Amino acid sequence: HAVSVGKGSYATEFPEIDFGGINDPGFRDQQGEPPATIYRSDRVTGPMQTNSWWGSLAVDRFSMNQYPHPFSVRHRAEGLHVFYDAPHNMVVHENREAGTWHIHGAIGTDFTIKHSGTANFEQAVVDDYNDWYVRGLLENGAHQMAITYGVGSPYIFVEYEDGSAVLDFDIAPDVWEMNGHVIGFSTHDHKHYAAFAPPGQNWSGIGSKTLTNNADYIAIAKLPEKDGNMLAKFEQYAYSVVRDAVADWTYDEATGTVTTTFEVTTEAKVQGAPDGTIFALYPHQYRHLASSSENQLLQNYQYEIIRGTMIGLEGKRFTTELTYPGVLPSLPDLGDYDRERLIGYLHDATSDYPTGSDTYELGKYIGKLATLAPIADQMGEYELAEQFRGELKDILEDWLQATNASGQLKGKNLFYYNENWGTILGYHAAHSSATRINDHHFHYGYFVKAAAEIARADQEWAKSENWGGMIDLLIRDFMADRDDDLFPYLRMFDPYSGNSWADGLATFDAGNNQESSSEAMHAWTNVILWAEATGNKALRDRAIYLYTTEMSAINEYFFDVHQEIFPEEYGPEIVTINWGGKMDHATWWNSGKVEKYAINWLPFHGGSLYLGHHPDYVDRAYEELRRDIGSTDWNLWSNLVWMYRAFTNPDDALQQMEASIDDYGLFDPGNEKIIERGSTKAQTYHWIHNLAELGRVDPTVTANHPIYAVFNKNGNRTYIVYNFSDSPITVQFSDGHSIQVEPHSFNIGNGD
Repeated sequence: HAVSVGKGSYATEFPEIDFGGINDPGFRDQQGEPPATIYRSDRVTGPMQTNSWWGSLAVDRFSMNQYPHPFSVRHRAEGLHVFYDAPHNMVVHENREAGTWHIHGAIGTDFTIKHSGTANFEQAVVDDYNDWYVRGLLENGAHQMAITYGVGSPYIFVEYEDGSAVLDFDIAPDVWEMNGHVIGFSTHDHKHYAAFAPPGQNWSGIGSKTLTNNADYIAIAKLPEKDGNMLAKFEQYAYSVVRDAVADWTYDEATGTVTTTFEVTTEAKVQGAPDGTIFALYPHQYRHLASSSENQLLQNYQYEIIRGTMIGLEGKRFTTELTYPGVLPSLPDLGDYDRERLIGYLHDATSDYPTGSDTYELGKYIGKLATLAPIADQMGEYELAEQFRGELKDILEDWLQATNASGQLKGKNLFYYNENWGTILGYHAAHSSATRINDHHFHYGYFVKAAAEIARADQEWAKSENWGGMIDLLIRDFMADRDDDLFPYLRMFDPYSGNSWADGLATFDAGNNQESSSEAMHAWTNVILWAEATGNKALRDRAIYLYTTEMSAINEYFFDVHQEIFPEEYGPEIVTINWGGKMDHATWWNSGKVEKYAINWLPFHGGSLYLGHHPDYVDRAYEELRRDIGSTDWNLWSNLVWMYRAFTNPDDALQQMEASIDDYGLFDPGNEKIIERGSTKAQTYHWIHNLAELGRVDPTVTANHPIYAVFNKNGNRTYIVYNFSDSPITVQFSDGHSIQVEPHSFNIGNGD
């Protein structure tokens, strides 16, 4: 059975897969479904949230190791293990022959939070969650322990049924402050914590390995320092348990400002407890803190974690402000290229084909075609552009239908709605996109790219009663709004951490991870273009919110542009994979040197200009990679490096491109030395030459519409706008400049 959505459809029964003769158990196991068992209480109904920092709690019987910074925690039969990575736990390791580096801590236990009545819970389940906290529930009949925690919370809130509190240590802690019902303590290795019980419920066991308390409520805090004034501050909010937490945003189109307010609602566990908490802010938040939140900062309240320094802030809410910088549907026709040569490369691209039947490889191919089409238009090759768009339509009109000619479900090239979790899965699948609900933004982002390029030339096709409904459905899978009947809220995105998490299950002792931040940014860019093309303001603004917030996380945790987060002894100028608990210069497959950088640059598209906002970073990263290679003889993906290099030095990029671009003949799946397989010569040539004429990205200038870019070459500014509207528009830039744009066109460099 299947459900119609305009001219398309999706499957509601798991299809009989067409393996196409392939016997490899790997490929066949990829054509499955996500886990049947979900560890959630009957309070958690509707589409299950995935791609979370906390997801292992939902998937494994207890949990794996999690990073509600500043803590790490894990659920066990015996209770909740709590740990903090102090500097003596932190390490930086290099494997020279592998070309990898690892910044990590340890899987230890500072202490265990336990229930007086049982050390043998049956399971731990998700009993509730919000935008960034979760409520874990350890269950053993009448015995329950409910633990509320989250990223950015220096508290762990503990609620007991049919028992009371126990804190268990391997080595007896130093209780340096005993206020009866509040204690300040330190581990044998000098890690400072506190525990809070209601007044009159005093702690026993002081001086021993086990601290007990008769209360049915306690809180644990990580203290920034061994300091009784801090303890007194933590005491004020220790009885205010977080029940709701919401990240509300606005996009002000006139200024480009994306404003996000993070707000909790708490429940008082003693008389008079304030409605509020103490937040621990990550760098990407506090570097952008609103003026009106500055007075809530607790200045000396600092935690060192993998993502650098966190700082304390008290109250009900705080606000961040970021600047959306615009995106483009593509670069315009402004380069000093040889036009017959670019036309030749466009014709050469007709030899390209997908190197796989799965959603990722197929996605890469349709991203390639979608990128060529507007370049072909610019060169006056409208037939060729139309050929590319036609191929896009045939592929999409296939994948977006679940049923064949006879009305039966297909065995491949279809989407299926898994009801158990509430997600759209594509078959053929790869990289655990269906078995783990991984990488939906990475894969489906390319499908939206394909659709946005079709919509730019053909609004009729993109209507919801036609093929638009199924495109809006894919988008909803990976970035649904609130109260969506089929999907959880913003699946991929962690509003507090500021980045997308790529693994649907998060069953790793380093928490969740994200490798290709650029493929995430690509997904958000394409939803912006799709939504602008189809007149969907609400959807567009949400993708703007995501593009802009994720940008802020990328610049800190992947690039460290400010040079404050990576340890000094860390050699690379990039982190490739960010986890909850660690950072890797490494890829998910066995790769060489360029790939461990370029996996956070690709693919290149009209939303990629964010990569050039920090020219010194771009120089610094390129120079480090060049030093490690020993030359400009790139081990793989040379064109991606040339393209990146053009952000700060297009002459040098031009020189490397001329020397080697034509070593590559026509498309060869087995050789990505020069041209990465999701990329083309045409794209490479068009991009570098455009950058050579335009100069540098100028993020200091904004516009009062969202599809634009500003460049600066030695003080001379080029302003670029694309107009998706049927009517002309006028665009005001923040430096006083004003331009007029005709319908369905760029303001300059439309080509022919």
